[PDB]
Amino acid sequence: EVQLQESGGGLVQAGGSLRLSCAASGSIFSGNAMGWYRQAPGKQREVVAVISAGNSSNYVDSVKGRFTISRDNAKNTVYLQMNSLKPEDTAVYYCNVVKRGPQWGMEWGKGTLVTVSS
Repeated sequence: EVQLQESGGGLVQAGGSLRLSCAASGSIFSGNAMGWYRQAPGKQREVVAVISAGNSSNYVDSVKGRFTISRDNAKNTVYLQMNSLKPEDTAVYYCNVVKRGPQWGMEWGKGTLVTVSS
């Protein structure tokens, strides 16, 4: 029982663009920082971008200038606009609430798959 669902992944060539979306229960989303994470095979999910309920955003250096995170508070939905995609962006992407402390032990949705062809 998770309260999140991601969509919008696809296969694209390098230089392409995608827009991911995640709809979440208001009880997870409302008033709370939300983030996009990505996972490649064998590895932990790594946070990519985060957005506060007051629209403050954070990004890992390697996606700055390329990705944009946003939220629609009336639909409890978070978005990740992914431009200038690179093979190093190939991963399963997940959204979740961004809690204090380490992220271990949360329940996750199914993710959405993004492949950027070599």
